Amino acid sequence: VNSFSGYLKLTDNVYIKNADIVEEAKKVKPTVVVNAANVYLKHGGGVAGALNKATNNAMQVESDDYIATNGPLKVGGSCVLSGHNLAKHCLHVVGPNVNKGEDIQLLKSAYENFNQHEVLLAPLLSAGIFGADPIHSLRVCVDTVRTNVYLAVFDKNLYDKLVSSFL
Ligand SMILES: NC(=O)c1ccccc1O
Repeated sequence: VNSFSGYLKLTDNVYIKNADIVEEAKKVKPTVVVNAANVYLKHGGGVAGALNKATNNAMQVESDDYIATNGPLKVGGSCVLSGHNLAKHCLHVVGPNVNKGEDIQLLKSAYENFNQHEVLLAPLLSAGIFGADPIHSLRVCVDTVRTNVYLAVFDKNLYDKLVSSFL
C-alpha cells in the first residue's frame, strides 16, 4: 500500500490523475518526483519551472552546481538530485523536445530511466511545451515502465482525452 489517492488505474503498474504535480508532491512527499528536464537543467517553464519555483529556486542552484561538475545530460538520460521540499529525490529526465527537432524514438529511452525506481510521481515525458503528442507519451510510458508510476496530468481537458482514448 502507498499514499497516492484518487488515481485511475490504467494497467498493473501505471496510474493517472488530473493534478498539479507540484501540489501532489507537496501532499504525498514521494520518494521520487520526476522533472521534465532539459540537458542543461535550466528549469525555466513547464513542469520544470513550476517544480523549481516551488523549491524557491533551490532546485536551480543545485542543478547549476551539477552541470558545472558533470556537463549536460543526454537527451533520453537522467540524473538523481535532491527533491528539496517536494520529495526525497528528484529524477531529472530529459525527453526529446519536438520544438528543438529531437528524435521521438528517444522517448522510450527517457522512460527507461523510471525502471531504476520502484515508485515514482511523474509527468508525461515530452508533453506540454516539449511538443510531443501526450497520447503517444502515455502509450510509450505503459509499454516501457515496469515500476509503479503515478502520472499527474495538469490539464483536465487532456486528462479526460487520455483516459477516454486509452487502449
Ligand atoms: N505542469 C505544469 O506545467 C505546471 C504546474 C504547476 C504550475 C504551473 C505549471 O505550468
